Amino acid sequence: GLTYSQTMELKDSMLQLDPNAKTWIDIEGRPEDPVEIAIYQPNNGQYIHFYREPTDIKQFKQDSKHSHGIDIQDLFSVQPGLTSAVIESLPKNMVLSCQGADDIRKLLDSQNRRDIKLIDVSMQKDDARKFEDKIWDEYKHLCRMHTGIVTQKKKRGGKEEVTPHCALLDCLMFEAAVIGSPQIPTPRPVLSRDLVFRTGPPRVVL
Ligand SMILES: [Mg+2]
Ligand SMILES: [Zn+2]
Repeated sequence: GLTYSQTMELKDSMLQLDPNAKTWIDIEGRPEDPVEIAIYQPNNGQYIHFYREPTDIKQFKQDSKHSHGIDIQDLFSVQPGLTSAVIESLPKNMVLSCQGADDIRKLLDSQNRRDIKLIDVSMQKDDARKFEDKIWDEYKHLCRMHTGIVTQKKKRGGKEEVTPHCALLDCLMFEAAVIGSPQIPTPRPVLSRDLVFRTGPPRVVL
């Protein structure tokens, strides 16, 4: 998990959240084994966004080809323990919005955060992703972790390539769907990249 210094930095960083403001949450991976988590406050634009290495490789491989397109190699360097550290530091009695609440509920309960309430916006998937193209063109630079080709089943059978699901860009596009417009206040990351990622391989001297 986190060093004492990292834990202080994280807690200080999270004091930026308005504990009573509209806050989206989306995860990729099962609640027992999440890989990408995003918490996003649209009125001020702040978001918490980080990753986690999977423990179930078989399920991950499925989610990669059919949902999020993350290459497991790119998760080896991410900082462990952020999922529990972040969730434990969320303000008491916070109220979070999501598209499908069942998985989020389980994750929060697994962390003993029953005080945190959920609003399931429960849009149809077509409605929820109306502005998917627009959000990705504007904000794809905020997450470059979805490198694999993703395919899903077409409505009447067969398969097609789709845009990968990203926990962060999903929150952004869900907000856009709700307000009927892709114009949101500029999103800004709350966490430093040096907290989300471990140092990584030394630079090749060129
Ligand atoms: Mg998602
Ligand atoms: Zn992402």
